Amino acid sequence: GSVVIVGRIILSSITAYSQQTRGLLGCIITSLTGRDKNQVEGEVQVVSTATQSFLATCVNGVCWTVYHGAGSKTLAGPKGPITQMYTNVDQDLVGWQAPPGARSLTPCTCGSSDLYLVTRHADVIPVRRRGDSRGSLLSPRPVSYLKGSSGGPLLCPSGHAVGIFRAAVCTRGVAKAVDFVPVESMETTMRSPVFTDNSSPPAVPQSFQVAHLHAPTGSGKSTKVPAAYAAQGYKVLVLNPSVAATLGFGAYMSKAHGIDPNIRTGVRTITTGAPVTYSTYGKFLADGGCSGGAYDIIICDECHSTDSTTILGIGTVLDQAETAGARLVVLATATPPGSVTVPHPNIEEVALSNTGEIPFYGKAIPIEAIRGGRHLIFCHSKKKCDELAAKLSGLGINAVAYYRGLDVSVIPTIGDVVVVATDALMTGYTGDFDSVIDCNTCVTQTVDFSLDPTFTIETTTVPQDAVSRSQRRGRTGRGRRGIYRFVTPGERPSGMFDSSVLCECYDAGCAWYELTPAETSVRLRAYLNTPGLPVCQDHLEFWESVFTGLTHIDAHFLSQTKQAGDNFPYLVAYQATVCARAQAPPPSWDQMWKCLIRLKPTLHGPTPLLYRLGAVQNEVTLTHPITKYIMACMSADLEVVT
Amino acid sequence: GSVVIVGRIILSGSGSITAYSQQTRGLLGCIITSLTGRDKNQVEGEVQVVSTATQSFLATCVNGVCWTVYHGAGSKTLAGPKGPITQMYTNVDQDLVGWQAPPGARSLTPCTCGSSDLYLVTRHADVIPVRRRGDSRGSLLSPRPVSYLKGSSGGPLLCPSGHAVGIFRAAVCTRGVAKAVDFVPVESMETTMRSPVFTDNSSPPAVPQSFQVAHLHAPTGSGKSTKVPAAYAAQGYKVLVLNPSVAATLGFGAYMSKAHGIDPNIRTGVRTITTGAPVTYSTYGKFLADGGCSGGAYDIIICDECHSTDSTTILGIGTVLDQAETAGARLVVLATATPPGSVTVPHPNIEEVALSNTGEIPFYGKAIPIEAIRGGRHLIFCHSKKKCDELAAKLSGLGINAVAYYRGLDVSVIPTIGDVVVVATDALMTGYTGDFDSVIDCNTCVTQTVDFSLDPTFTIETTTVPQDAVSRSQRRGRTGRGRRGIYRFVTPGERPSGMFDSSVLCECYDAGCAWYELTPAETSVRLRAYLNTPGLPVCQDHLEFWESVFTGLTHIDAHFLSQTKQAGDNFPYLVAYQATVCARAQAPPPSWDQMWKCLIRLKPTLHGPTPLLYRLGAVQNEVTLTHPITKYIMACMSADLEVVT
Ligand SMILES: CC[C@@H]([NH2+][C@@H](C)CC(=O)NCC[NH3+])c1ccc(Cl)c(Oc2ccccc2)c1F
Ligand SMILES: CC[C@@H]([NH2+][C@@H](C)CC(=O)NCC[NH3+])c1ccc(Cl)c(Oc2ccccc2)c1F
Repeated sequence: GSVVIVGRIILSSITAYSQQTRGLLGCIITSLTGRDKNQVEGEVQVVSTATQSFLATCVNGVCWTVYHGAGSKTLAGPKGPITQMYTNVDQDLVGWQAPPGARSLTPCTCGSSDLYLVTRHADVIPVRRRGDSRGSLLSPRPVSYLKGSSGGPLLCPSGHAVGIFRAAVCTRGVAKAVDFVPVESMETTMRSPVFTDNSSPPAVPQSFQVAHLHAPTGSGKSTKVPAAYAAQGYKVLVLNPSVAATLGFGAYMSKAHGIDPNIRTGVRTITTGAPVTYSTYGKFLADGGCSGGAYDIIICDECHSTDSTTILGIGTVLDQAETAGARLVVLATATPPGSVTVPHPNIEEVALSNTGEIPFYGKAIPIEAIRGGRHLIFCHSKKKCDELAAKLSGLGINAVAYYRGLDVSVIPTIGDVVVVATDALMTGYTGDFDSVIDCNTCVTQTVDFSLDPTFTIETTTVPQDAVSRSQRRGRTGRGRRGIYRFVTPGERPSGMFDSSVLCECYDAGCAWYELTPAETSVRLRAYLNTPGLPVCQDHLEFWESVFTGLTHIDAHFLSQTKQAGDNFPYLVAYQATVCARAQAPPPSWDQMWKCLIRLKPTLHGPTPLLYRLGAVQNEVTLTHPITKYIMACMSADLEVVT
Repeated sequence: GSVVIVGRIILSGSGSITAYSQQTRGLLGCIITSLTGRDKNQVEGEVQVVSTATQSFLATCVNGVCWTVYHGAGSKTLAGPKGPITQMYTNVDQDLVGWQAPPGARSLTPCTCGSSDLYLVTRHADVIPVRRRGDSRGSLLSPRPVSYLKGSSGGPLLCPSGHAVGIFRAAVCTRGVAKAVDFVPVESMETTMRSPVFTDNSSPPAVPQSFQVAHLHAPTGSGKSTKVPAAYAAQGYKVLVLNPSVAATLGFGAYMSKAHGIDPNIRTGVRTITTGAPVTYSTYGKFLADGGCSGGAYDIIICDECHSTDSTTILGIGTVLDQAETAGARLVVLATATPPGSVTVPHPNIEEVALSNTGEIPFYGKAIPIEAIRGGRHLIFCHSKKKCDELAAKLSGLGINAVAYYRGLDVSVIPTIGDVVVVATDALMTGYTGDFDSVIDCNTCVTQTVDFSLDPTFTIETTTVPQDAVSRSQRRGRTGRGRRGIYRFVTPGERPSGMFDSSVLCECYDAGCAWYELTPAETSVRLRAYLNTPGLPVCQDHLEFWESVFTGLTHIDAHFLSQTKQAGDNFPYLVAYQATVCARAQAPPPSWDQMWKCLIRLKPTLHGPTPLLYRLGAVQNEVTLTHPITKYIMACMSADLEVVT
């Protein structure tokens, strides 16, 4: 679907009123055709996707809005879908060429500090500017008041535009200030390349640089280019999110480039003396980051990956590499932020229909599509993998489930098979398939600052984004002609990640890498300070403050949550430690709390609840000092998108 | 709009009960089908996935009827092969509606085992074990977060043989965790099917020999509050007529003394009169203030506008129903033009016209042209006091006599008489009795809703929402009275009538404590009688919860409470009680919103965090949760709470 104009905010000796020009049906049809002929009028449009409504503001002949609302979508237009003229993920800013009829606001120059924000309800909220991109509300408002107003203008008294509203800054759910994208970031954006060539690995600079490398897998970004640098005499570390991929580089590089490299993973180390080393991010973090003077070049492969181990790992590289004598960090990926999936010449993509014997996410798979050959079906959950593999086995189709916690030997590697997998596949197993059948959904964790009493870390199912679709689809088509079958053409915006992943970084710092909360922050700051990598909200101080108060964890409980391999081992074992020491029960008896089972006979009363990591079945008390500490941390300024 | 079938859940016909879903329609297909009401797709399966524009849920075919919940479907039609299918059954009381199953659908059939091992089928085609605990209740073997069950109301509960025991309607939650399920029992369905599809309530009942409650569903103008009390009194009975509105109460009395001969007793705050006549007109408020039913005083009590869901009406009606028999009454009449499940139908005297984007006056994303309102007398419903002042101002700039009216302002600012454009909230309807040349309707209203947010306790939120069939009918009713009338509207959307939020129950306890010297237990008796009475508006049974909350709110500061009562805002007791806890701790209120104005004079002595009891608005100050009352209300949140799914 295209983004679709559904109304406009008409400005005036500053007043505002709204007009709605389209209902739900109009909006849906136009989104799908991308053809919109209605008259366009005004500086501020009210726009909508199928999932969301927000604002867009025309400036210098460009219709600007927020990346978090529009992603990389086309805008419905009179001559059809209008491709974005500008996509600046780093600034949460996108732009379309304004169609005829749209009027622009002119940049505010005088440089006033009394500002006015125009909401989707056509209120005019006075704001006092502070920095380049922040303004304090004269009258604090509940945050819900600003939702749907992303993209709306911040105006000076003359009525010229300072920027566009992008996010509220909250204290316990009350918007005290607002974050905006200034008009100078728009101008900068208007002068950036039509297409920057990033497909060429850079030459080694005289002094430290950070370079991007955008190219497909099979391009040789992780094999050909390290070899080339090695031939020139450089030492080079290659970092990858997958244990299986990393191990795979050793036999491949020996055979293909006559280099038997150093290989480093949690489960296996090989030191050959070679000038090229492949390592996982996790093992790099375990080894303590950059070895003094060891490498000239660090290639951060699959740098689009937004698991916490990758984020902290790259952040560590960016904080440590220059000081460690390296000359060149390369952030390499085939799918950078803002990317969209395009047709692949070697992959035929066919939508599932309802015809077929095997039900699948509301559609159907014909048995003939999978009866023989080697096929991969991506499901969002363990449980769905188990049920579908059972169904297929019951029909006598050779089928196996793969997900985190299973050994990869469940395979086979050769012969007919239907592999029914989660995304754990993309790191546990390197092979390709004759076809991929994709549910087009995934599980992700999201933080909710729920104040009940503190925060909640929630597991949710969401539509895949352009990175998930392209990486799932890419398990077919490499050196064979492939087929990609799908439930829905949907595709969320690529390149953004949740604050709960930042929380996981501090968790893993504490649990695995002996990092103090403050050292994790330094490394993440270096990542946050780096354009062209995936984007998140700036919640470093908030999470640092939470983990800073979590002292004297019980070593034993921690070792058990680590061994068990589930998410947030530090927060889980830290809750367990509070419970055990207060002689009180855990929030429930789900397997998350199993390190406490031996104490079940003696644990009683309400749970000293710190935070919510699942269902809370027991009664809760709020009297524990740590709970009070974590509640005070909730008063921190928090960016939240509107 | 029609309900639309967008998928189905297929159940295994052998072995252990399993299921899978099939999606049959996209979003675009769903909206088009809901607009036309014409659904070509053949149906299959017994469990359908259904959707309106605002939500998705399930319906289960049992015995040739496709059943679902009223909280999901309201009174809507079902998109069908030959056009919209009207509901055969609309059982608001049971949260059960039914449409005749169209060709294609199979039906499940009721169980015969009587087994207590049940299986709930969800919209994601999970099959969840449940242990039957009573007629309409089952316990989950594995408690689940409540969000897991949302969108699954209308789903079947199955016995092990795959037959139907009932349909799922609500989760019973404990602090956000579903532990049990509430369902409509299959025997309720069977009874319904063996009973009349149409029942007569169009005429006032004969006075029975012994106590009865009867419904009177009759249009306005049929003289529910004039003709029918008069007719009964003409037979020699004593009649009490209760109405929410002072203005209507006084208007009816005056009308009777002029047109029906009799000078009746009048009972209101502003005007009370004892003539000794056998007809008495009173507000529900004055009735409660007098202490309810005065023994042996009336033979018949007409509870008029009994569709109203303000808390005074509910508490008043509950009182009459708890007390009338004992006080010696023969008949209670529950009278309304718009009973629950009713729908707005066309009216001959009133021409209805969509508002467009053409016109000089912006209005709720559309426009009013000055042509439409420059001559004559018109009424424009706005949702908020704020927008009434900004439209009246924007209208009076263009040489238009525009008077805004809302709660707080006084009637008699409304020209009688002259050319005029009253711009008003729904306060207009309890305040003023006059009609207009036209009505322009924003089709939205402001309501209160409770969220069991546990942050730390509950939140009462003020939200703007689309109007219901009652609000539409009543706003439109201010024109076309015995003459030509025009009704202009921003939107044709009309949400389901006759339901009310748990926040109103809260408000009943608040009002009992604030105004009528009722203990929470006493209020519970009156509300129970209301909840036990079919055909009246419906709500969730949160009575033990709310009674438990107010039971701990003891020793309120009387001065604060007298100030919040006189100020006239909602929840005077909960506001004054938070204010009380604040002052006694010398702590500030949660914010300096007008809500907390009774504390402004103390501003210079109040310091530290607010001992927060609950959320009634934005909380700007730091908070502490150590107050014993906060701890008490937190304990109360452990109550078993029905929440719909
Ligand atoms: C404009 C601010 C920016 N966040 C900064 C912390 C920079 C950053 O993301 N650094 C990471 C390294 N490249 C930002 C940019 C884009 C978006 Cl979409 C932002 O908002 C969200 C919102 C929700 C989830 C993720 C990002 C954003 F804050
Ligand atoms: C089936 C339960 C029923 N509630 C009972 C307390 C009966 C009742 O409402 N009595 C009031 C006087 N007649 C019930 C019926 C219909 C609906 Cl829609 C129910 O659920 C809601 C949900 C949200 C808001 C209002 C009603 C409901 F519980």
